[PDB]
Amino acid sequence: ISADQVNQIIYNLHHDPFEILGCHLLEEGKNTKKWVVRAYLPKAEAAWVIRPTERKEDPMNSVHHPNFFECIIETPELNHYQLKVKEGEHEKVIYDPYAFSSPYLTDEDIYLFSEGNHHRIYEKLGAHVGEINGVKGVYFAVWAPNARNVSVIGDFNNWDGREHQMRKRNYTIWELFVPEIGSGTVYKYEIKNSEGHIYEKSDPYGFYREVRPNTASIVVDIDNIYQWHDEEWLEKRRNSDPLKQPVSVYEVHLGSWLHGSSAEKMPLLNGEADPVIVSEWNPGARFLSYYELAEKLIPYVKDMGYTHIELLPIAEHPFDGSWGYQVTGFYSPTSRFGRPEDFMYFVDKCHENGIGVILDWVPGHFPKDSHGLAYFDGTHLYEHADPRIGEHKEWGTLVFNYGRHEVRNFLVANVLFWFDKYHVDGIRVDAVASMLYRNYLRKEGEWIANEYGGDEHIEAVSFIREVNTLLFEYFPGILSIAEESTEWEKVSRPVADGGLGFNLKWDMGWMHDMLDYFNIDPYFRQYHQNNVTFSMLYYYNENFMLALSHDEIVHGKSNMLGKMPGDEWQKYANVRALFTYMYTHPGKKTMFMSMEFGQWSEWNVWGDLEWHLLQYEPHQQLKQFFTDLNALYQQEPALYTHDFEYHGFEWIDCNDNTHSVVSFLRRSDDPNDSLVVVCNFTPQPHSHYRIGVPEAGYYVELFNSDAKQYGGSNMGNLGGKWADEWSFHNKPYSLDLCLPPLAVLILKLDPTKVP
Ligand SMILES: [Mg+2]
Ligand SMILES: [Mg+2]
Ligand SMILES: [Mg+2]
Ligand SMILES: [Mg+2]
Repeated sequence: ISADQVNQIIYNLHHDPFEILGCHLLEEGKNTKKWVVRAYLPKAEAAWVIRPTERKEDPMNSVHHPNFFECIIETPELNHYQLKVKEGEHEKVIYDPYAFSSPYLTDEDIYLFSEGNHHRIYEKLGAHVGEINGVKGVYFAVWAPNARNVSVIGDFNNWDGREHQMRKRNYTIWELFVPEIGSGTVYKYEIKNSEGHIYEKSDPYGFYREVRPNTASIVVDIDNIYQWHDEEWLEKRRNSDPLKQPVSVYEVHLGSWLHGSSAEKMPLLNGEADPVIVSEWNPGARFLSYYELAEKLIPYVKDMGYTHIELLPIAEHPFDGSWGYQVTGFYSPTSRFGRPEDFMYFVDKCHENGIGVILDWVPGHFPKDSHGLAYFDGTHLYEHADPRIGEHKEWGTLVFNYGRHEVRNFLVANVLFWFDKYHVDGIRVDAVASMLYRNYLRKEGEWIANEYGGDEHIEAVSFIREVNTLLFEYFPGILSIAEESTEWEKVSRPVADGGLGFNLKWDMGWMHDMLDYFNIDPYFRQYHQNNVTFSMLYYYNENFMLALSHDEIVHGKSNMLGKMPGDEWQKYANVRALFTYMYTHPGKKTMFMSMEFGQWSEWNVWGDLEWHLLQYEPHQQLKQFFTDLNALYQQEPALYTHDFEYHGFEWIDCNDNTHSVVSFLRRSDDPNDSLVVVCNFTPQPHSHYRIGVPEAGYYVELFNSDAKQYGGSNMGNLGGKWADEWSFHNKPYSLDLCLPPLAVLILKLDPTKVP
């Protein structure tokens, strides 16, 4: 580029910066092409072009001005890239602001979507504010290749589409530009199918939607509604390995954590809306907005000390009672809680408070509701036509055709969308087995094998691997979490190693072992010591997340206290011993709302949590217990640096079944950070109980779940214990401990104590 052209850009004299900024083809070779990417990045000292899908990164050079950058790259196609921009000591990674010069679908857009590889398809499908022929308006576009006709109906035309009939391009996608309408426009698509039947559909790629049970889509100027402040969070994320950090997740269903009064408006970020009543049977109650949740949930979580909030599915869904797991509006956060910019604010405020956001994401199926994806264009478009692979009959839902390019594209681009537009830090997928198996919940003779005679759903495995490959290339540093309940191998291993590419898997066998164990009267736990220890046998085959989820405190399973045997004191004590054990056992941590304060009743998705319980001491003490346990977890490296390495854990003794005692070490990089953990899973106290330790010195009683401030009896070692030179459990030194009833101790060597 010339200095004249550079200065035109710098001084805002250029007639159209898209002529020179962005990606431009320079020349075509035999087997490749030469491209330049240009950027004007005021205040940046350095930049790079990342091609994350090729695992390449190229520096940009300043050309004529220190803040004008060019990068020449040779490659056959340059469809997928990011700019890394350094401004002083800080780096950000963004999409190129000059990537798309028009709002309409190009030929290239259509080709990439036809192949399934358009990672930013949602910039062109759906509804977008833009300019065509010199006039501002909205561009609509929708994939409906077998439709006979499609029209845009909406507020702007009184729901009559005759003068807003769309144009079909390339026998596949319908489009329309509508001048002078903008964000807030309410619309649907009116489709006629090959039989001549006329019906109405929400926008598959819609960004916002009326409040259930109304289904119209709503136009959102998604890049001009919210100003983020989370660059430093995002930078630290990208540059960090979350597997080596503390990850303590507070699992939340947004609709049932806390309700407000329906006698007042729902406040929004600078605005308000009418209240959303929770149900016709509880009409005095309304949902809190994303804005109110940012003001209330976030400081709650921060004070409790969790590192992450995991949300049950927030994608648009028509029925409260599905919990979010039957989604019909994949590209929009539910309007129960307000607007897209209110959820953006929630995520930005989490990041400001150093809390990450993990979304449950639901790619496995979709319900049959007529407004949604089903039989979309008058054929089986999103779902597979064969019900043996296309329907989950026991659930009444439909299964995406994962092998179909444009369907795979809808879902792969949708995962990316949430990280792009909403800055989230991770996803979790429930019931991954529902995708992986062609015989899932199907009787003999009602499914068919794959092309090699097996039960593996090949197309779904390929889709899952593609999602995880892409997500980690575009957004290193995220969490991708699976629940898979059939012992499918290598769930949380890289794709290149034959994995599914997740980085964490819920340890469902651990959850079953623990909750079954603690439900046993303590005298009988001696017959089930194996429940305590078994999950370490297979532990190193995956990277495990220890999750006690919403699914475990519904349907007659009781909340945590109600699972435990004994009198009220003992029920509490069992809860503290389980969770102390959970937080010291190798693996990351997840627990669900209400567990932290000892709610007695099961989770009820139709009301809010029983917050009045926190007026009472035993609930306050249990909440303090979790506040202190989360603090300890973040403070002690040996509870999180080596979760997934043999070094991080070793049993000391786990043979004393008769007294349901077990003990173990956790380690980190510094040997002085090693912790001794001792568990007593009966109410029998022990005045003298010997445990082997690896070094001489004073072992501070760093944590004791029987402390009085947690509701315990206050038994323990009065600060700590000097080790004896008395060999025990195959170690040279040993502690003669007092073991409190139904309690866990954590001890730590203080190599500076005065003898
Ligand atoms: Mg009509
Ligand atoms: Mg399940
Ligand atoms: Mg058993
Ligand atoms: Mg209530």
